[PDB]
Amino acid sequence: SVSKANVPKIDVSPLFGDDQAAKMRVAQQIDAASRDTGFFYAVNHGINVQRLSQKTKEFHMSITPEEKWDLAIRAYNKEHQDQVRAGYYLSIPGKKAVESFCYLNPNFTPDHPRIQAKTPTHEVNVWPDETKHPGFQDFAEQYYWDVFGLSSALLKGYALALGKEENFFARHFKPDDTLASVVLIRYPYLDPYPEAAIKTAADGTKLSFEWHEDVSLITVLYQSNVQNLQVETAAGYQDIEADDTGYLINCGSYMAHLTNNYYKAPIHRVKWVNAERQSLPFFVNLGYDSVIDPFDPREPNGKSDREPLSYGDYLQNGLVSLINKNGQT
Ligand SMILES: N[C@@H](CCCC(=O)N[C@@H](CCS)C(=O)O)C(=O)O
Ligand SMILES: [Fe+3]
Repeated sequence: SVSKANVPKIDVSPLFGDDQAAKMRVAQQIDAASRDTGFFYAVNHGINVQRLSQKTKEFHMSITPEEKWDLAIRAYNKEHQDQVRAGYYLSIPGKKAVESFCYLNPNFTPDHPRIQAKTPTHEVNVWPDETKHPGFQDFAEQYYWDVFGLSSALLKGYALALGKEENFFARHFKPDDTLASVVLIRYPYLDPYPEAAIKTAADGTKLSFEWHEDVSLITVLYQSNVQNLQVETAAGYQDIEADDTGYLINCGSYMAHLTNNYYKAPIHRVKWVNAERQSLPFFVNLGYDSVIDPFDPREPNGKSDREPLSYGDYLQNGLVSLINKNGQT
């Protein structure tokens, strides 16, 4: 069978405060985990995850087939040509078991300059009716800002870990323009579970989603307490243990580009488990025009032979690529 991945628990609460030495000792732990399996659990993060999970369960269990079509992205509903990222991603029963709801920055309103310009990757969120889902929109928008705050603090820790000043990433991660997304994913219990909805890895492992690197700077994930993720390491795929009190953190491929693969984006995959569960990732993306010049923390002059890449170019190309590689979610 499969060995357990080294996924350390890191107390990130110093990243919210003003004790600089304490922040450096957290940054060393982020450096060590980023150089090893590429995952860690952030603990003492301050977010009420049990309430997050209850509000998300109340949504997923009450939304109706009618509302799903009315919120659906354009892959499922040709009438919704402006919904590429934000909205409902339907299951196809008998075939594709998972379903999800994605939303973006609540500041992308109709008056926002990037929405007015129809800039790629910016959309206005769609929401179910308030009378059918009382409090859901307000809860989900507040959640966005709670996990934005955690992610800002983690970005301070990654900056310090790389030998940079603490706002090195955080200065590009801003409420008015971040391209970050929340996805509320439901994995169902089904009996019988359709075989068509189960993928098979080359090593025979049954999967819900195949190997990939994330399209993100970092990913900040809350999951139910059901083991399912695996990370590829030099010793093969290893199981990431569950912990539904902490947030599971890893780097995405923009971090790997910026750092010349010093912090790799770890390749990971989702095992098939026949269980009713939740997966609530926040993909930490910067602004459309954000560019950070690539560097290499293993080279004495810190220079890299990678070209600067704007975050908007990275994100539009990555979201398309991920769909082409592993299919429409
Ligand atoms: N819709 C989100 C991005 C979602 C990206 C995505 O599907 N990631 C999956 C890939 C599994 S094959 C994952 O990390 O498990 C957005 O528009 O920001
Ligand atoms: Fe992923």
